[PDB]
Formats: sequence, C-alpha cells, structure tokens
Amino acid sequence: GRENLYFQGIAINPGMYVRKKEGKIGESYFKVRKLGSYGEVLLCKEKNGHSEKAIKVIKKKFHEEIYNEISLLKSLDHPNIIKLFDVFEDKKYFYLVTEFYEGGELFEQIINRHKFDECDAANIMKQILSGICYLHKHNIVHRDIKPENILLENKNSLLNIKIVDFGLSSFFSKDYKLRDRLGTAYYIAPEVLKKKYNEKCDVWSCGVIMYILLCGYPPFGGQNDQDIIKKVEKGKYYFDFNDWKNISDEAKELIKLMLTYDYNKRCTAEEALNSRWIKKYANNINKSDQKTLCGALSNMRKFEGSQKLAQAAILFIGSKLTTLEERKELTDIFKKLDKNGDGQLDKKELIEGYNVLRNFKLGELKNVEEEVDNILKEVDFDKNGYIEYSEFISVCMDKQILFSEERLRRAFNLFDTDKSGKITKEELANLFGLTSISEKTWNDVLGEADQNKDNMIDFDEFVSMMHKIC
Ligand SMILES: Nc1ncnc2c1ncn2[C@@H]1O[C@H](COP(=O)(O)OP(=O)(O)NP(=O)(O)O)[C@@H](O)[C@H]1O
Ligand SMILES: [Ca+2]
Ligand SMILES: [Ca+2]
Ligand SMILES: [Ca+2]
Ligand SMILES: [Ca+2]
Ligand SMILES: [Ca+2]
Ligand SMILES: [Ca+2]
Ligand SMILES: [Mg+2]
Repeated sequence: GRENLYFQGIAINPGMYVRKKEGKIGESYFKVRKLGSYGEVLLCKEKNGHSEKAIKVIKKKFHEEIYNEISLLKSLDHPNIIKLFDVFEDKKYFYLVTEFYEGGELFEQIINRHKFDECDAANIMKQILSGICYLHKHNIVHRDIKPENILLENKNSLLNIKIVDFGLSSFFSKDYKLRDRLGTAYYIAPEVLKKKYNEKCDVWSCGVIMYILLCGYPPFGGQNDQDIIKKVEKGKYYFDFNDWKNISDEAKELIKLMLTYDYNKRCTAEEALNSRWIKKYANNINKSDQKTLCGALSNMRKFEGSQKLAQAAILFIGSKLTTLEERKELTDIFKKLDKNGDGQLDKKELIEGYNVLRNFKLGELKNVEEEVDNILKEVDFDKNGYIEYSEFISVCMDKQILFSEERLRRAFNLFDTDKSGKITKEELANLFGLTSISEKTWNDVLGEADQNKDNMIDFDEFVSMMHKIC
C-alpha cells in the first residue's frame, strides 16, 4: 500500500482536537459527585450543554509521566477504549476530561454474579481483545489490564465495554524490550516480574481475566502480592475438575494459549481473536442490521468533505461531540464490519460490507472494489489507508444530527482560538499541527465560504458553508 506513503495531503486525526485549556476548569464545568480515589476522579457537568464528563484530577519532573499519558490518550480511537476530550491545568492539579461510563467496573459485575456463562464471557473477551489488538497495532501496551480497568458503558449491560486507565501504559518498539516492573499481582505476566518484556504481557493479563470470568477465582491465587507473585513466577495453574468440567475445551485451549509462559510463543491478541472459542460466539451482520447498515453505507458512499475546514469540522463533531447513545447503532455496525476485530475497517472489510448490503436488497454489475477505493479517498481523514472508529461515525451519521447549531458553534469556537470571531489561515494550520498551510489550501476554503472577501471565515460564513454541504 505504498500509495498511502506518498502524495497524501493533510492528515486529520481526533487527537488534534484536544487542546491544553488555559482557562479555569470551574468556569467550564461543575462537580456532580466523586467517582473515586494520585488524586480524584469526578463526574462533572458541562456548564454549556450540561453533558457529563469524568474528570481525572491528578495531583502535582512527574509532569513527564502526565504528558506521556496525555499523548497516549489523545491517540486513542476505538469503540472499546476511553475517549479523551480536553486537558486543563492549574497550580496544584492537571485535569483530564474523559468520557463518563455509568455502568461501573467489570470487577463489580464479578462481585455480584460470581461467574459468567461462556456466551457472556466471550462477549466480554472479544471486546477486551479487540481493544488490546488495536493498542498493540498502534504500538501501545496497556500494562494494567484487569477487571477494575474495564468499565461498562451502560448499567448491567455487557454490549459495549471500555478499557480505561492508561496511567501505567507506554509506547513500545519491536527493536527494544520494556523493563519497568508494573502491574497488579493476579494479572502481571511472569516476564514483567523478570523486568524484560514486550506487548505480550497484556495477552497474559487477558488470559487471567478470562479464567476469572469462567470460574470466579484467579489462576495464580493467594491473598497478598508476595504469595501471588510466587505462583505467577512458577507459571503453573490448573483447571479444577469440578469447577471446569462443564466449560468447553475451546475455552480452556484459548486460556492455555494466552497463558503460555514463553511470551514469544504466546498468541498475539489478533490470534486470540481468531481462536475457535472467540469465532464460536461471532456477532456478524444479519438481516436485522439492514436498515442501519443501509443508512451507514449510503452516507459513506455519498460522503464529500470538500475543503479542509469542513473536513476538520466534521471529524471534530463526529469524534468529540456525538454522544454514546447517538453512536449506539453505528458502533454496533462498525464492530460487525470489523471482521478481524482490530478496530479498523480495511478495504476487504468494506467490500464485504457493501456486498452483504447489496445481497439484502438485483441490478447492473457494479465494480465494488473500485467503488471502495473511491470511498477510501474521501473518508480516510488521517490518510493511513484504513477507516478508524471516529472516521466511520463522522461519514456514516446523518449531517442533520452532526450539524446542529450548537455543534457548529462548538466547532467554530475550537478553530477560532483567539475568540476573534473569524478563523484565519494560521488558525487552521495550527489546528493541523503544521507550521503553515499552502495558499491553495486556504483559497479552497475561501472560495466555498468567504462572502465578504476578507480572507477569513466568520461564524455566519462557517454556518452557511457547512449547511451547503448537507
Ligand atoms: N471514564 C470513567 N467513567 C466512569 N468512571 C470512571 C471513569 N474513569 C475512572 N472512573 C472511576 O474512578 C476510579 C479510579 O481510581 P483507581 O481505582 O485507583 O484507578 P487509577 O489508576 O487511580 N485511575 P482510573 O482507574 O483511571 O480512574 C474507579 O472507580 C474508576 O472506575
Ligand atoms: Ca497517496
Ligand atoms: Ca484503575
Ligand atoms: Ca479490521
Ligand atoms: Ca484512517
Ligand atoms: Ca480567530
Ligand atoms: Ca470572510
Ligand atoms: Mg492506574
């Protein structure tokens, strides 16, 4: 795919919409309640719009560790991974504005229901492994995968769960081994205790989770870190006959793979996702999904972002302003189209999605491969050759939902950093993280919008531009 390595033009990703806010946090949000706990996590409400956010309040050298977490979080775009919105800073604290999940921790579900049948466990595991697969492909290792760091989007529902808490996470290279001893005793991979490892430590932590879901207790037990660590180091675990006699061979086989002591021979997250057990509980597009599939793929097929200001706006609204409920059905379609569960849609996956849709509805022979190549030119905001979650939401949701006055005003205000009421060439270049943009790039924005010929874009002009795209 060397075509995606050259002559790409301006790339846009959701990380670019996270700005370090110089304003006082208390002027944008108010406290609702304390969610927990380093510092505190608070449920807060936006003074404008009254949307709810989980604000992680981190107490203040160590600013290196916080800036790394911020850079990791900024890059995350996946249905089963926490979304970061904004960052504030004051004298004693850093504030991380994240998406609030009301269903509580997976751990609490474990307390309440003791163990899960295989259907529920597989549903939980496919989501964790999808998140982890996506992390590892984006050169991120989580290092604290455990049920306390998995949250439920909705109360008592396992439909969509979220990986949170990237405080121990790191970027990783294939060319260097990781060395810091970090984790939680039940879940920590033996090679992490030996202080020499790679991303395979997360797979092991997932193998510990799966084991727990299926029987209610950890494979390397004990009641203090010291005892647990001793058992983890040794690496031996057992499927107690009475507790496991009615659990399928496939489940036990996946666990064995995920808990393979040698980390080079341990399966990848991708391989775990391709196991018989995970495949057995597959949730793919069927006739029930035809209406949302049709709306989604019809919108995608028709998508034009026009010039760079409009494209920037669209990805902003889609990636940061749409609610979990608004996204519910599209999130469900995204996951179903994502056959390999890596959290990206590839060309082979989109072709298959369109073929499945055409088969539900028989006309002229279409060249579906060429149609998808063309769709990718328009919808791939970050120019990486794949469709990520937020790109998908942004091009598949109705413009009627995205382009509310309130959302257009929010988009305008994010671009207009000096609050001058006009967006300049330089403000657009700053949004995209570039020293400057070409005269042609800005002139393409202007031609479609600048009604008063001042080489800048005001809110009225912005709104008219955006509605002309509808
Ligand atoms: N986005 C969120 N939505 C809902 N609750 C959250 C969210 N983020 C964190 N919490 C809760 O706040 C508490 C976290 O404190 P703790 O259990 O020590 O982990 P931590 O590493 O200190 N930070 P974290 O797990 O990210 O909050 C837990 O109850 C979390 O479930
Ligand atoms: Ca190219
Ligand atoms: Ca935590
Ligand atoms: Ca995929
Ligand atoms: Ca992309
Ligand atoms: Ca301005
Ligand atoms: Ca103007
Ligand atoms: Mg933590």
